Formats: sequence, structure tokens, C-alpha cells
Amino acid sequence: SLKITEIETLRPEEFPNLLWVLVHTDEGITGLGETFYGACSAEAYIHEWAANRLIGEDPLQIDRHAKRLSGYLGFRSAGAEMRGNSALDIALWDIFGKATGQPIYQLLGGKCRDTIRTYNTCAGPHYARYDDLNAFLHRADELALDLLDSGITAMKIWPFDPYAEASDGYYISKSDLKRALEPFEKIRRAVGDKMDVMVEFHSLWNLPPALQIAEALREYETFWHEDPIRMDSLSSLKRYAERSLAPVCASETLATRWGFRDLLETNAAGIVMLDISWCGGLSEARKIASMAEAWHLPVAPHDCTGPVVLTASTHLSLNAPNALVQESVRAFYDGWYRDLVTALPTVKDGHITVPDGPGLGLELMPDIRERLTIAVRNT
Amino acid sequence: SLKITEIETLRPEEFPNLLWVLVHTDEGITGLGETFYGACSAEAYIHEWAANRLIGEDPLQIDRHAKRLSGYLGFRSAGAEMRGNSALDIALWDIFGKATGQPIYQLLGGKCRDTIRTYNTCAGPHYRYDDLNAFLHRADELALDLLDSGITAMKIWPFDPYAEASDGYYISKSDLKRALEPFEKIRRAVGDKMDVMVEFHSLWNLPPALQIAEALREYETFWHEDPIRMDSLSSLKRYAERSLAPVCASETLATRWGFRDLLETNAAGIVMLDISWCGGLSEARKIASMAEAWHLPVAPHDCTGPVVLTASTHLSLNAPNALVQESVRAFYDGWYRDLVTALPTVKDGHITVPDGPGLGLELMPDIRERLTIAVRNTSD
Amino acid sequence: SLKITEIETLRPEEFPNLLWVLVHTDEGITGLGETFYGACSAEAYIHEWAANRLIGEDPLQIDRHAKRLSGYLGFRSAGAEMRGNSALDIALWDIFGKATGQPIYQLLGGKCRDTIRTYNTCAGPHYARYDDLNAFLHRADELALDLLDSGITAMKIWPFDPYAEASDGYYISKSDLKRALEPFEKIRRAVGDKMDVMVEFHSLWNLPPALQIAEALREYETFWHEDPIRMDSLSSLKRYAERSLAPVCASETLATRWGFRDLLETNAAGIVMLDISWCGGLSEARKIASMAEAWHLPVAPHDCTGPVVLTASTHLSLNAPNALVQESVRAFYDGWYRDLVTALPTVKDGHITVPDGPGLGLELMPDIRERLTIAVRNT
Amino acid sequence: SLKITEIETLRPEEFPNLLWVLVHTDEGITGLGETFYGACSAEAYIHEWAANRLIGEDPLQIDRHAKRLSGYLGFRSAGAEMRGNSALDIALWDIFGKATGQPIYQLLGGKCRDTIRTYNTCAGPHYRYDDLNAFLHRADELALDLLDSGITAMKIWPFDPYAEASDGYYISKSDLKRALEPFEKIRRAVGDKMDVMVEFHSLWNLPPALQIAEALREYETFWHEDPIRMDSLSSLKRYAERSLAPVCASETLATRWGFRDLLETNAAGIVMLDISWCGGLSEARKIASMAEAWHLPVAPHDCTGPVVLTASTHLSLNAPNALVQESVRAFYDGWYRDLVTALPTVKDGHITVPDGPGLGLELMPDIRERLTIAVRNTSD
Ligand code: NA
Ligand code: NA
Ligand code: NA
Ligand code: NA
Repeated sequence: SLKITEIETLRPEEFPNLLWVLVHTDEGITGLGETFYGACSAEAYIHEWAANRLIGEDPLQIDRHAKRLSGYLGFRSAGAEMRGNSALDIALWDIFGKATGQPIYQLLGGKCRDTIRTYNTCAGPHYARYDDLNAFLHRADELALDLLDSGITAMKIWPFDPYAEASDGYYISKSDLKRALEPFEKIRRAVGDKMDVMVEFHSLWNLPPALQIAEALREYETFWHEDPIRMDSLSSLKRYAERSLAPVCASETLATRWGFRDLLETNAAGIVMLDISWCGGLSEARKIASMAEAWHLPVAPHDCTGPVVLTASTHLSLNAPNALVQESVRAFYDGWYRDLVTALPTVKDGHITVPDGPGLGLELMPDIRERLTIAVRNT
Repeated sequence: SLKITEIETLRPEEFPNLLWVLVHTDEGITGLGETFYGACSAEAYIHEWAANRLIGEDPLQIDRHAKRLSGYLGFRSAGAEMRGNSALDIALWDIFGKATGQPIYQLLGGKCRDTIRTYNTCAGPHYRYDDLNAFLHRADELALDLLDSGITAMKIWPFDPYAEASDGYYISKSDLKRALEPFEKIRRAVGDKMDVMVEFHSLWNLPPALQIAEALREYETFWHEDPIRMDSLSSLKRYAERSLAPVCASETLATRWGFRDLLETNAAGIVMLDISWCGGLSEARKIASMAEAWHLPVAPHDCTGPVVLTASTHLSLNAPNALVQESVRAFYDGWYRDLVTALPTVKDGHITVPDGPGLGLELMPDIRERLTIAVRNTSD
Repeated sequence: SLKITEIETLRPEEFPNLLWVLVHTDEGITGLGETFYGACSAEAYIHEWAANRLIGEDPLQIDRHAKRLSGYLGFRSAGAEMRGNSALDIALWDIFGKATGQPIYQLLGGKCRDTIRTYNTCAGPHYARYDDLNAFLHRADELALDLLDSGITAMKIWPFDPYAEASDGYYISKSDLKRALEPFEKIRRAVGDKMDVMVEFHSLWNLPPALQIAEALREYETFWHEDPIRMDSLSSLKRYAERSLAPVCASETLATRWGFRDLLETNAAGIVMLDISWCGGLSEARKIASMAEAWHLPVAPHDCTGPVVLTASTHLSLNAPNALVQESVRAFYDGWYRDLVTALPTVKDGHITVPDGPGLGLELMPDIRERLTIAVRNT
Repeated sequence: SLKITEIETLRPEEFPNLLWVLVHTDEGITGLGETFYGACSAEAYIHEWAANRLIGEDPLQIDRHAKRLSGYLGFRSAGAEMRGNSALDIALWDIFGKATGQPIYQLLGGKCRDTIRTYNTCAGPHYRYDDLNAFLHRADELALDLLDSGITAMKIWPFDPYAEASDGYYISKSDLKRALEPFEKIRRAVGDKMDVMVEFHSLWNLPPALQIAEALREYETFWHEDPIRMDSLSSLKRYAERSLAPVCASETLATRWGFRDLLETNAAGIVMLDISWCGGLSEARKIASMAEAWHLPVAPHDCTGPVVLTASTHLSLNAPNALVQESVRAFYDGWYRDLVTALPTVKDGHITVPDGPGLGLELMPDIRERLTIAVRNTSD
């Protein structure tokens, strides 16, 4: 059986939010993990604390390690400790898969579907003619027809974002509200009943303007409202949910079963959203999904980040019987993902599936440190 | 007037959990912050994200910056982001103090007392007061010794070693009775004269926690601290119901939002608070004044670095609902003494601030020479 | 360090609701406080009880004094004891500022904004062509266009007030209801989406007609409903909030953190309103604001009173990260404030800021006892 | 028929907390009111606002005026406005009584008893019954002495001096045992024969209140009165749960609305009530009849002036749920005697009204001569 010898972190300079982890074993089995945001603080944590708790150990003891890496502080949120733990955990699943010859979805309990429906989060490119941010801001009819043509039947937009800063999310003017409604009018004209529109709010709003916005959005029969208020105290959420026609999607900012227990006790969510690289790994995300199912709620795994999180989320979305949609960004997977990894999640007719092979079914391409400026670190 | 020019982090390898932060201004006024645990991750956060939000800004905009530094992730407990923010925050209060000529307790709203009662967390030294080993073995002696110096409260943690065998799901009846023996020793020695508060370190889950609390009922303990893990807080009222001692919670919790969640349980008796883990003096101000509305006392956490002990004592002097201030005698008579220009003074079981504006201390001016200190810098 | 030597109260005969307090020290630092309504009973309290508890003492011990002045009776409301305590407290903050060279907003924790948006409460003058009461009663289209022209984007009106007396707030007729709706129709025609309309109810209504009114107001998308029922037992409020499209604004009648704890436990308010001269001073108002923020609620500080309360509230509105609007009356600050104090809050383009200088940044003008008939009292 | 012509306030400087109010009519019928604490502020309120609402009106419209005098601010507890209103209210009931030839207890709905059981609040005299010092030191003796006159209940407050050292956030275990010593003395002296009710004066916050209540469990006390501050009432059920004695609350609370809030907690056992602080006989009528629906007894508060003691006794005779009537023997055998034409009679541990319409007393007709009395007047 395997022993963990070495942990490597990679911080690519041209994507400064991205962090890769490599876990090495004595038998030459290497796991790939990934998280996003606060790369340096996550990296610093893994070398300061986390690496010394798993060097020496069997990597297959995945539940034991997740519990062991749950530290004295930072357990109740998606902080640097949590994001570092989550990336480590994805890699341990990659090892598990390679050691057994099994794709991650099988190790989670088997697939329930061959593909899952995808939705396009309309972000623009990282440094394209997928300029989807400015396309929703100005040309949202055109973006909708374009998306529908490729077979994508769902999109996520965030036009209320600019109005948050002026008032610290305490106020939206009535005419600023109707201006931010204009993307919703445009796509209603263009494609109508054929597109699901998700609204993202980025946790930017407090309670009175959130309610005011939700009432204005009733007309447009939006698919979900994501993070409409900050998920700090969750007792404030039922107030929002009561007044929103669309279900609350919550929340990528939330970590672990305990974060999600707290959400499910509100009776306010309609969609349980998680990011596997923020929430405590595939380990916690496994268990969160199966909890959500007991409350009759679907899970939507978060991407919008690196290629590995998209792949790992897709594994979870293939496994979970309550999985609904898998988030993807067309600007990302046709764009800057392409150089970075040996295989990608395959998008066809508005649906997405895993790359073939054990574990993730991808690696970092062998010429990665030559292609990008990569700050590596070793323990 | 003031603009922030430069932020410095200091990591001494003799105390590798410890992080100092220095915030420099154009007019040559510098503030001192501190936080404890995960020093490299908190430092990396400061230089990665927080420093650029702060460099060039007015440091007196303390409420504004605390809100600005509340980033997209990690706001819901005491992670690297939260500890970095809190250290940064203490240093902003240090600046405010020296720019107005006022101590921190005044800028919080003035003192309500001259000194506050201290209690001794019976830890052993870092790098005599052999206080961990004293409570494990000779707990009668340690009690009598603390009473002689005038300290009328101790915190101990004798249930700790029994947690790891069972992951906090089980204690045997005989291991429970052997962990109770530190309580009987001091009952015979000092009796009425000492309060004893039990620290549990979040190590226990529900059934053995209840089983322990029932056993401790006899010994009339002063408080039960972090008796289960403070992750989902809904579970706490079940503990509180069955515990004669009030629950003290929690150094692990961050911000008004973490403490709203705690106050909603109706389960806490003492609101505990670490200013380096909870969102700075900024949040801890406000948590204290919230807790007063629920008729609860605040007890600020130390057992850590000297700057935290000093800043907490400032808070403990200001807050009308402050109960006790944690201190560790092996720390303030020991390894604190070399590192800073002044210390909080402990006399007759009671503690007060060093004199002067802000915190009323700086780091020793030759600190990089006595100690091996890894420095990092960010500037204009 | 300072010692308090003398407390003076001033009751100006021509504004009989107004009370000023002066706190004197040995070093010649003088603080200005202010409250409103029940001037004689507040004044009588400060000389009977409160003055003897703070003469001798350090004025900078502001938290200690607020707690010390919290007496055996009258702590749960905005009674004479509470209003006297609040005025004393503003003055102590004025001292604190002068002793340190700092404006009050800095002592509260710094500004978060340079100006705050103002809203015009449409009261008429105290004894103008700001006849704004009768302007909303008859000419509300004209008042709206006029307000918008000066750059003011929010107004507060109270047209339901006349109908309260006939039934003791237990009944409004359906046609009396539609007559009181006429101000809302008029401004909807005139300026439409450009004005926020706040409704004040003056705690005049009980539950069935309050609900009846709220349903009639749904159409007009009002900004908030202020004190729609009497804030005596707060358990009755969720019933109203459930049925009101507009958020409950509550309440200037409520005092201290304990009054506001009780409000926040209802889950019924959308806007936390306080008057610093009724609620326990800047001391309590500090802490109320930061409580409200934890429930995702904004604060709106009450004016409609004397110049000092407006100034002190503006200091709080500059400090509080959750501050929303600062109330002002154009008839007051262009009118009868002008003679009374050395500097005023400055209104420009629908926004308001503090006068410059330590503490409040104003004094009572040195020739005040010559300009007005002032009953002074000394301890 | 009747119109109010004139309202007079009387402030005697020998009893500076005390306020009398006299309401004069056109037909020469005058009513007597009273309130206690903050006399100058209550007086100033009466002449500033309340007198103009009342002068020229029918005094028999008692319900109408109580509602009319409920002003914009200060309705939510016992402030100057509330005490002024309550004094004004008692005087309106005095008028109603003399205009119909009926005592107040009848106009409330008739008596349910001839006398009511009294209990002695062990205060010392104003300006022998040295009853405060008696309970502090010689509590066995005071108990035996009260039992000889036939009084089978005392109220004491021995936890009071320990509050101010810690702002009610802390009691030491030894200070607790020394404050328990008044309870053990009377346990040995009279035992079963006395009920002892503990007054706490709203001085304690939550953890020490609970700690005290647990210690008092042994002594089977009759009630625990104002054991925490009655500001936000949500906090009370936590106390009630842990207290063997029922909670008595609260003289500090005003009106039906204050008492709805209390009754909603499910935490009170005895509804306590001061008619001069709570909104008059008008509100106290209705509070009593509310409390009966929750199966709770009312105990009206005195320890104050003679008119309040008389009016409360009227209430205690009327209310089917009246439990005891507070009286202080140092007051009614002492300084009350000079001031009024008649007093409530205490015999065999039981108290009743003076005979006659309204209250059944007036102020002594030469009162301005025996006492230095600051008068103020308002009229047509
Ligand atoms: Na999102
Ligand atoms: Na601790
Ligand atoms: Na108002
Ligand atoms: Na009493």
C-alpha cells in the first residue's frame, strides 16, 4: 500500500488566483488537486501545517485525512486552510482512482447519468469572441440566441453588480433597478421560454434592496437567485426566500456539512450550491449532496475557476442522483484551459461529461513549467 | 492627514505561531498588530491581497477598512484572512491612539474600571511556572500558590488526552474519574476561594460532553469552555440545558455575524472572544456591546502573544460587561519580557494596561538582533 | 485630565420643545447637547438626579456614564430620564472631540463616506416658501418637481394622519383611504421613478386599518412604512410586515440596545430608525447601528428636531457602514436653524455632511441669550 | 356634570422622592394622587403637558383620559411621563369614588375579600423597626418578631451589596455563602412558619443570577423578584427554568403592553405591579385581570407613600387573583401617620382599606404647616 512522500504546490504567475497541488507517493502515483483565490495563503498553509500531517501516510485514508486536516481555526468558512484542505483532497481522490483503475465518479458510488446539462456563466476571457460579460451588459438578446444555437439552454448573468458599490448594498434607485432589468427584457424578447436565466448577486446586497430586486424579478420568471445576501448569518435568509418567486441558490461561500446543515435548517434554499475546492473537497461535497437530497433539494456544483475543479465537479455531477446542472464557462474551456491539461471535460449539445481514465482523467501536461512562469514549492 | 506607506510582517522562528504586523505612515507614525497560529498563511494573505487595499489609505478610517478587508471567502470564521485582518486592525487602533494622544481604551469609549480581575490559564512556558504539569499532578499546590499571589481563578484542561483515543465520541467511566481528580485536589486545598473554569478545546462530541458536564456538576465549576466544536451552533442548547456551569464560547468564532449566531441559540453564558481571531478590536468592540444586550459578560482571550494581551486588556477596561481578562503567568513573567517596551501589570489578581497612547507598547527597538525574525515588506 | 464642574440647561421660550445642555469642565472645555419634546421634564430630571452623578467626574468616561445614568425606572422607553441622558451624552461626545481635536465621526471609528444622501421630511416652518406640509396635502406633484430640482431624491409624507383621530386608529373608510392616496398619485404622475417616497404613520394606527392601508399602498411602490402601528408590544409587528410590500421602518420611539434587540427578534423591520436624542445618546446609537448591520439592516438617523441632533446624527451617518439616509427638513436648515448656531450641516445636491471642526463642529452662537428668551438653569 | 378646574402638585422636601397631586373640580370635589421617585421630573411633566389635556374635562372619563395622556414618547416603561399619568389617574379614581359615594374597590368591581394577607418589606425608616439592619445581622430575631405580630411573610435583599463591585456580572462563592446567612438564621428560628421572598433590585446579569438561584434552591424561597433587569424580556425564561422559586416581575414594567410582553415569556410566576409606576389604577385593573387568564397572582407594590399603599389595597381587595399586599411597618406605624387623615389597618398579618368613598383618606388639612412643601399650580 501507498505512502505519501512529497507535496508540490504550483502557483502559475499568469493566472495568479490559481493553485495546483501535486501529491507524490513511493510507488510513483501522483495526484492532482486545485483551488482558486488566495493562492499564496492556501500554499503557505499547506506547507506550514497540512503537508506534515500527511507526509508518511496512506493517501487512501481519505476520510481520516479530511478529519485530521480540520484544524483548530477556520473550520466554519472557506478560508485559506479550507481551500488548501480541499485541493489536497481532490488530489487524494485522483490517487485513489489511479490506484484502483477507477474514475472518480465510480469511487463516489457510480454514475447515475452519462452527461449532465450545463449552464453558461457569462464571464469574459482571462488574459476572445466569447465576450460574454459585455455581451450580457449590452447585447443580451444576441448572447441568448448565440447560446441557444450551440445547444446551451441555461445562462447565468449578474447585471445588478455595478449598483452595489455606491451604497454598500443598502440601496438601489428605482430607475437604476429598471436599467439592470434590461438584460432580462432583451432575452425574453429573443428566445423567451427556451432559456433558463440564473441571477448571480455575489453576496453584494443587504436585505431591503434584495427584497426590492426580487419583487422586480418576479415578472421574468428567473430560474434561481444566487447569493442574494451575504451568507454570514443564515437566519436572515428565510426573509428573502419568502419574498422571492425564484428559489434561493446557496452557496459557494459555504464550507462543509456543518455550513450546509446550517443552510438546510433555514428552510430557505431551493438549490444547494457548493464549490468542491472551497467547501472541504470531494469528501465534504459527497456528503453535502446526499444531505441536500434528503431535503428534496438538488445540487449544482460551482466551476468558473480552473480546469481541475471543472473536471472534479463533473465527476460529482455524474455521481450525485440529485445533481441538476454543472456550471461551465465557454470562454474558459474553448479558451485558456486548452493548453494547461492533457484532457478536458467535453461539452456537446448543452451537456458536459468527464474525460476518460482513472481518477480525474487528466494530468497537468508534462511541459507545463516551460509554458507558464510557475512558482513551485516543495515539502 | 495620514496615509499608509508600508506594511511589515515579522515572523520570529523561536515563536513560530506568532505574527507581528507593523503599519507605517507618511508622518512616521507606526502601529503594532499581532496574531497567533498559522503565521505563514496570515502573512501570505496580508501581502497577497490586504496590503494593496490599505497602502495609500487613511489609517483612521478603521470601520471603513474592516469592511473593505472583509473579502469574498473566509468571512465566517477565524481563517488566515480573518487573523490577518485582525492583526491589521489592532495596528490601526495603535495609530489612532498615537495620532490623538489617547490610549486604546479611551478611543473605545473610555474606561469603566482602572484594573480588571485576571485569571490564570495554567499552561507551561514556551521555548518556576510549570503550570500544565502542576494541574495534571500537583493541582492542590498550584491552587495554593495562585491564591498567595492573589489570583482567585484558574483555567485547566484535564479531559484533553482522553479525546484522541475515541475522536471525542467516548470517555470511559474510570478515565472520567481520573480526569476528575484535578478538581477534587483543589476542592480540598482552597475550596470556596478559587473559581475553576474548564477548557475543553472543542474536542468532544455530544454524548460524552453531556456525560462530562453531569460529572462536573458536583464541583461547582465556574464555566465550561468550548465543550463541543462550534461549527453548527444549533447543537449547543442541548449541552447548555444539561450543564450546571454556564457555557463559555468561543475564541474560534469570528465577527458580529458569528456572535449573532451564538446569541440566537440562548445557550451561552459567557461570550468569549479573541481579538486576533475574531475581526480585530473593530469587531470585538461591537460583539461586547451586543453581548451586554443579552445580559452576558465578555471574557477576552489571551494565552498568546504580548500585543494581544495588551489590546484585550484595553477592551476589558472599556467594556461595561467585561468579566475577567485571561493571562498566563509563565508568559508575562517569562518570554514576553524581552520582546516589548512595556507590559500589562499584574498585581493582586488584577491586570491593567501599560501607560501611554495606543497600545502603550512597541516592539523592542533591537528586536531583529535578539530574535531570528523573517521579515516581509510591502509599500508604495 | 478633565473634571466636570457645571451643567447648564437652556430652554428657549420661542422653541418650547427644544432643550440644550452645556457641560462645563475645569479646563474650560464646554460640550453641547440637545434633545426634543418634554423640555421641562428632561431639564428637571437632569438637575434632580443626573447632574449630581456626573459633577466631579471625567467626562471622557462616556460608556461608564451612560451605564451609570441608566436609572431604576424609565430605562425601557424614550421618557424624560432617557431624553435627558441622551442630551448629556451628545455633549460628552462634544467634549471628547474637543479634548482630542477630533470630529465625532472619527471618535465613532472614522468616516465611511464624505457625504450621505438626504431625504426631505415635508414639515412646514416653526414660528416660509417651504410650506411642505400643505404642499404634500394639496400640491404634491409641485412639491416633488421642486424637490427633485434641488437634487433631493427622497421625501417623507404623512397624509393618513387626519383620519386617525375619528376612530382612535381602529378604522379608515374606503373613500377616506382613496383620498389619502391622492398625494401618491400626484407624485407618481409628476416625477415617477425618480423619487423615493417614505410614509410616516406616527404610531397612530392599530392592526386592521394598518393592513388595509398597506394593501392600498402596494401599487405605489413606497420606499418604507414608518411606525405603522404603535411600538409598545413588538410581537404585533411581523403581522404587519408580512402584509406590507414596503419594509417596516422602526422606530424613533424606541430606546437603547434592549429596545432594539426586541425589534430585531421580531424579524419584521427592514430599516432600523433611531433618534440619538431619544434612544440613549450617541453611545447607544453607535451600538444599535452595528447591531442592525449584523441583521443586514440599514440605519436611518432621525432629525426633524433641533440643529444639534441633525449635526450629531450626520456624524453617526458618516461613521456607520450601514447608514442609508440622513433625515433633514429644508424649512428647518434654510429657516430657523440659521440664527442659532455657529455652523450647520451643509446640504448640496441631495446630500449632507458635517460642519468642520472637533466634536460637533458647531457651538451655540455667543449672543444666544440676547437673541432668544432663554430660561437657564444651573447645577 | 363635573369639570376639572385646577391641578396641584405637592413636593415635601423631607420626603424628596414623594409627589402628591390634587385634582380640583367645579363642584368642590378634589382627588388625591401620588407617585414616587423623580418627583421634580414627574411634576414638570404634569404642568408642561398633562394638565392642559385635563383642565376643563370630565374627570369621570377615566379610561378616555388614560388613553389621551399616553403621549408620543415614554409609553414603554415607568418614566416621568408614566409616573405623572399614574398619579393623575389615582386622583381620578378618588373623584369617581366621592361623586358616587363608593370606595375604589367597589368601582373596580367590588371586593372579593374583606382583608388581604400582608407581607413585610424589611426596609429601615425614612427621615423600633430597624428592619434593614435587622435582616443584615439579626435575621432570626426579626423573623420571630414579625411572627409575634402575625405577619407570615418577609421580603429581604441581602445580595445587593455584592452587585456594585462587579456591575452584576460576578459573585464570589464565599460572598454568596455570606449572603446566604440571612436565610439560614430564619430557617433555624421560624422555619416552616415564614415565607421569604428575595428582592434582587434588577442588579444581576445572567450567569451570577443563575448561580444565586441555584444556591437559594435549598432554602425553599417563596419568590425571586426582579432577578435580572427587565429591559428585553426574552432573557427571562432562561432564569425561570433554573429557579425553584417562581419569578416575581416587575414594578419596573408599565401598562398592559409591558405586561403582555412579560406574559408571553412564560417565565413569570407572580405578576408584580406598582400602580404609581405602571399607568395608574386604570392599567393595573386590567393587568390583574390579564394575569388571571395566565393563572398568575398579582402582588401590588408599595414600600413607598401612603396614598399608593391605600390605592393598592383597594386593588388587592378587588382582584380575584390578588396574592399579598406589600406593606412596611416602619412606614405605616412611622412616618405615614402625620400626613393623612386615615391609614390602611394592619392586624394579624392582614391589611384592609380605610372606610369611605374613593381612597378613604385625604391629606391632613394643615399639611403645608407641618411639612415644608413646594407647591405648583395650573388652572383655567
Ligand atoms: Na457564483
Ligand atoms: Na481557550
Ligand atoms: Na418619524
Ligand atoms: Na421591590
